[PDB]
Amino acid sequence: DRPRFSFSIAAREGKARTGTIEMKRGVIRTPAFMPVGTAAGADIILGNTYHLMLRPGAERIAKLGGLHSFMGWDRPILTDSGGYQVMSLSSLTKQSEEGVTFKHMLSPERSIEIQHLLGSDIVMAFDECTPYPATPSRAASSMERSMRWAKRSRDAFDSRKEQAENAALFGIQQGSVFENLRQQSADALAEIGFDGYAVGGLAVGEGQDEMFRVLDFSVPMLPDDKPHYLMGVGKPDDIVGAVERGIDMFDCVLPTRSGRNGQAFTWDGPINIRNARFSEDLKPLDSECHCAVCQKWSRAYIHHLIRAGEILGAMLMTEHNIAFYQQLMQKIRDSISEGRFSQFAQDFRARYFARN
Amino acid sequence: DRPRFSFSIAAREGKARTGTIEMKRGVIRTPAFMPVGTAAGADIILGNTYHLMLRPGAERIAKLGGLHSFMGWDRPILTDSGGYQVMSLSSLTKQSEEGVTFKHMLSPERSIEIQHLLGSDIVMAFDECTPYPATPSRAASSMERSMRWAKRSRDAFDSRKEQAENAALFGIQQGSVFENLRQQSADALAEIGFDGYAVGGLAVGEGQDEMFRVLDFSVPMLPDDKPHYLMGVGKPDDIVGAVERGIDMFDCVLPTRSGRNGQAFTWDGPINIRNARFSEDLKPLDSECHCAVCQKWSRAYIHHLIRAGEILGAMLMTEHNIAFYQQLMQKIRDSISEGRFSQFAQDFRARYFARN
Ligand SMILES: CNc1nc2c(CCNCC3CCCCC3)c3nc(N)[nH]c(=O)c3cc2[nH]1
Ligand SMILES: CNc1nc2c(CCNCC3CCCCC3)c3nc(N)[nH]c(=O)c3cc2[nH]1
Ligand SMILES: [Cl-]
Ligand SMILES: [Cl-]
Ligand SMILES: [Zn+2]
Ligand SMILES: [Zn+2]
Repeated sequence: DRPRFSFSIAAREGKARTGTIEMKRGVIRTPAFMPVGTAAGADIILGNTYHLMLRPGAERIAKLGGLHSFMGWDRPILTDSGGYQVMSLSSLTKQSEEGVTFKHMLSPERSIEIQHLLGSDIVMAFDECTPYPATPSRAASSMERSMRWAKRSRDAFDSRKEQAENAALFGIQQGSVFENLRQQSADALAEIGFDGYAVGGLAVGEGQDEMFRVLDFSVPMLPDDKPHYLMGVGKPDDIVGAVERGIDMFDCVLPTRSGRNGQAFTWDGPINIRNARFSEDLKPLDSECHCAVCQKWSRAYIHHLIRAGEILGAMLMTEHNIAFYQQLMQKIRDSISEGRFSQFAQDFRARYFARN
Repeated sequence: DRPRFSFSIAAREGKARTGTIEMKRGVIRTPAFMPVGTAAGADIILGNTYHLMLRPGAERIAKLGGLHSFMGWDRPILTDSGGYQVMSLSSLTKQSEEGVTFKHMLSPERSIEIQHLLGSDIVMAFDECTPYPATPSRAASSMERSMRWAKRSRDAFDSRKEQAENAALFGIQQGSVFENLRQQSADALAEIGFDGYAVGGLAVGEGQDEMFRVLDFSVPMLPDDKPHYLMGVGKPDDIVGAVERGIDMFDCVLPTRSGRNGQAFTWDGPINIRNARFSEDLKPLDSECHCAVCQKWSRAYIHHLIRAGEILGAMLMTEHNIAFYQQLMQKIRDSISEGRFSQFAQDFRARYFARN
């Protein structure tokens, strides 16, 4: 019988690690890419707390048996805490020390309760994703509030027996791009104690060079023996560089969003399949990809379907993109385990950026 | 080695028949539902001559290896002759005895050549689908032109060795709702000689009662020993009643169109899955359906996906609808073979129209 939560590192190369998270509903191989569940293999998928709390509502999801039953997925599910999406998507918001009001209220306690009603396995603390750019004062005030909310999240989670005994709780580091604030945030989170630690507040417009610079000093501040989750990242090259900096877990809408917008990921970089240059291209989307789409259909046919407005085209693109992301993660895990990840990262970038 | 074309009737009940068409690329069980190939099991799929001749063009499809290679489908493909869709979809049309000009030209010879370049297995004669309603004079003139075009189609097909030796050609009966014109058309087509015979000019706004009345006298005019194809039909109850009147083959965009618009077919009638009454319905789309969607997901989840704008929702609906149509055809074939089709049709209508 698997434990509630146990992270084991099987191999390391530089700052990169590969290993497993064991939870009651399954094993998660790391570094992991965690796709959105409504996309269409992955070891864990993401639910959408913000959407679900509005439609059909968390109480209704619980009445229907929880998100595992609802979605037909019996393996682990991660949910975000909802505030990032409230601040990005809601029409109007009112923030206070209690939480955020929007047009519904979200507080640390209500976020944890919603995630309990959804039945997710990995629960995120309720935080504030500081906008970018931020002044040091504003980043500090925001981070300090997030740390108070992290403690409230911890307490709310621990009060719900079924959740405390069967799920896991991750804290989210904030502090914008400021090393001293990232350190204070890491210290506060470690004092509270979490099952895993996310790097929040990145992929918010700062660009890859700055994101990597912040990761360079921020990831080592987190406990080494627990998973490190970079929220909202990212493109394939973002993922590779983040793994080189000690990240174990990723989520991003990009493979699914790109698939619905004509973009396919390949080892030679992204391609826009709608472009006329693919109308007679008999090669698969990627000539090394092992996915079911690339085993059967050509770029020319997928181009044709997309240009015709056929939903099948976008679904084939999405299936390929999700599978490409999983193959990327598998190659990352294998190369770290074999001590050739540095070489893999160099080879990957040389080919991905050549765009051949 | 299968023949170019051989239709065998295994069992009959009233006017209904069940049997098989053998062709080089496979066996087609009849009565057959023939879905569009770009939809997502069927024994034959439809290509889209009208679309393909415009994008990417028939010559380009041939350069890519033909429609079987292009679509990844090695079994039989039927193509229509393109004029029905030209008259329904084209912005402007100019008709003459030579053919139709539109904004490209289509004639019997060019239609057959396009279908040859696409590589389809069942080729339709190039006809004129008479608008409804039509006066007797207009229906007669139109039918007479279609019969001259049927002879030109026959000759063009016979001139192309690869096509004549490996594909089959169906003639299309016209004559609107007029028994004498339907008879003249059947006589003309039988004198030319075709591998199968379609009933054209129906499902054009006349409604089911009138369509069935025309089928009552029109199907017996066709050769009994060859397949009978009702073009563009239809809803499940249309199909059942048409089989009761001697039809062997059907095509319709309805299962695919309905799937992209929130409508699912069930043995209790169609349902609009977007309706709020399905938001908490844990039953599958249909509680007897054996499709992969109904084995795994609830109405509530599919409702959720569709309402969220997720492409996955429409694809699950389409997969279910296509599978439902195939299960309908299987039940039809089994019931005719077992001598219980009359009872099946009665039971089907009682439950389908009760809408429970
Ligand atoms: C895209 N950039 C980005 N995303 C961040 C996210 C959200 C991660 N993705 C969530 C999924 C989105 C699709 C639906 C399901 C949930 C962040 N979330 C939190 N709580 N805090 C961040 O600082 C935080 C920071 C993030 N940066
Ligand atoms: C919907 N009603 C209807 N359709 C008819 C059709 C078209 C059948 N469906 C073709 C497919 C449509 C989707 C794309 C692939 C081809 C008819 N075609 C011809 N040639 N003649 C008819 O009298 C004729 C009559 C028809 N009546
Ligand atoms: Cl969320
Ligand atoms: Cl057509
Ligand atoms: Zn692929
Ligand atoms: Zn089904």
